[PDB]
Amino acid sequence: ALYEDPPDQKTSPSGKPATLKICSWNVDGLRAWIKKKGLDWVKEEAPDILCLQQTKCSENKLPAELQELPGLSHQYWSAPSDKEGYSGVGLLSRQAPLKVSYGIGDEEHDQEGRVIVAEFDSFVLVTAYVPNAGRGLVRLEYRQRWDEAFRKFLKGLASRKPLVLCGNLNVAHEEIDLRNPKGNKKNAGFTPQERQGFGELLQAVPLADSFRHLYPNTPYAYTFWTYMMNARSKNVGWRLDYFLLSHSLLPALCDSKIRSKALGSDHCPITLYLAL
DNA sequence: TCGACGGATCC
DNA sequence: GCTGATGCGG
DNA sequence: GGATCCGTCGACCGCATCAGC
Repeated sequence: ALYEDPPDQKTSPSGKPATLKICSWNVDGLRAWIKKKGLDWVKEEAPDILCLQQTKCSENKLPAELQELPGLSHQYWSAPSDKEGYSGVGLLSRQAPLKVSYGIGDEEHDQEGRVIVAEFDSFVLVTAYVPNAGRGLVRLEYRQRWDEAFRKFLKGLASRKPLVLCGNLNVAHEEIDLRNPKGNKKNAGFTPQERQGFGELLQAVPLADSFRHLYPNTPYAYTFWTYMMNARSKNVGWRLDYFLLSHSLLPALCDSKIRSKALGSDHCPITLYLAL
């Protein structure tokens, strides 16, 4: 079935107006995504913070258009140490952060340009491109090690400041989170190991799944569709892109959106409204 | 994500 | 710059 | 022995690389 995202709720559970708009987008090729009008859609949407994953573009080759975004003037990028065209993430912000960090503090997990950490006044933002378990599950063993290291890192962070985590987490948590759960239990992104990892991450940090907390029983809400088989036009998709929040931020939560109609990638953008 | 292959089983 | 092959993705 | 039924498999889309000029 096809999905319409409900209207943006911009007031908190206590009616505070939203003060912060964060958009996350796994662009799957920054240069292509710009040619496909992605920055235009970003301008229409006008977020305070914009997080990009799977940029596949080293720092040298960053397009010029990115320096024409004055609402996102503070810009940070991470590319793999020695794998061109692969992975990559960016964080662009209206206001400068207090401090920015790359990686999670673990050598084996910090070589593929997957994590940027931006500390602001009242919270810390992490944007992440989690490793795919791979076709045939070649990297499932690796992914389990990452999941544990990432969880351990996020727990540390959330013990010092309220934490917002966004990006492609490369798992559909539950059967409601993808169109074809039955035929995907052995495929990357819906293995029990990946689902267990996600569950443990929600419990251990702890974090709440912003979208599922507001729409706990809403089916067919996905952030990714394979380019093949006309899957997007059939809404045969997976929810892979999340905003996970520290529980303290839940009364700051105004809404968590799926921007289903924005084209430019095999992921659509997600948007988070907080009253901070 | 399909649809095509089997091999398997049941009426 | 252009072809043709390969890596990677969920 | 004709149909139906499940695991298993291999190709499609798209972006960016690399090898070779």
